[PDB]
Amino acid sequence: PNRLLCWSIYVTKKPDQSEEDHHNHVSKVNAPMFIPFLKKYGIVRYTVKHNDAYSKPKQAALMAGQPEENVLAYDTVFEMIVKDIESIQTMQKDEEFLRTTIPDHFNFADMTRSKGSLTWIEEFTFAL
Amino acid sequence: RLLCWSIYVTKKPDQSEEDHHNHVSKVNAPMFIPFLKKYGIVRYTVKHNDAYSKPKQAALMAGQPEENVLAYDTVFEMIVKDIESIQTMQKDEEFLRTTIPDHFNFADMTRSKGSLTWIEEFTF
Repeated sequence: PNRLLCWSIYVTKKPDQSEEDHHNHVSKVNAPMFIPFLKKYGIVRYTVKHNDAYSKPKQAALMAGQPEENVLAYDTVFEMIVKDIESIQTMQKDEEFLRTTIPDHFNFADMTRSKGSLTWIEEFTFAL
Repeated sequence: RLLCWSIYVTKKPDQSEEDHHNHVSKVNAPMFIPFLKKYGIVRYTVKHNDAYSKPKQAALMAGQPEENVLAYDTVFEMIVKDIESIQTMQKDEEFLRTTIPDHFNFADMTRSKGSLTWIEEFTF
């Protein structure tokens, strides 16, 4: 099958880190650090999803009174679209990738409360 | 900033994996997509965590507990410019009649979750 894949990391922020510092680090340090590696290994698209002070009032409106347990709690989601998992695997072997990005997790992520996901996707883009 | 409205779906308990994903892709999607265009959704994505993807997932997450893997069977994601697009579609009488109730055919709502985020995106 010719199915695009999505490799997603669901990130809980580091304990006692403020929302603002978490998202500033993700947007201004971590995501920029990944871009060169993502390009090099053929990633199709890279998306960072933020659940923060800007989105939370919009979320509250759409949730319209529902209980908080019904809301996915992760602070950031990283999503990499790829055509094959070889791209992810090879980038995960890159020693420069590993030595550069691993020390950074301690600056923004509670990795014990974070999760990974590899799915296949169907996408519909409505722009003409 | 673009927004992403996401619903993390656990399949019905007595629904098989194959029937869940077939319903989402082959029954729900043809009904839903007309409304998504009508109300100006930028992009609709269904993420599938099924027998096709799970071995690739297991390769990526080898050497870690299975609990480190997101467990939802499907994730529904719509990129929008604003939440008013979503709210207006939710009042569409046909959408309310034909398509909103369809989730009883594929989702365990007691084990499903929602999320509104803002997104930053790079396309290579």
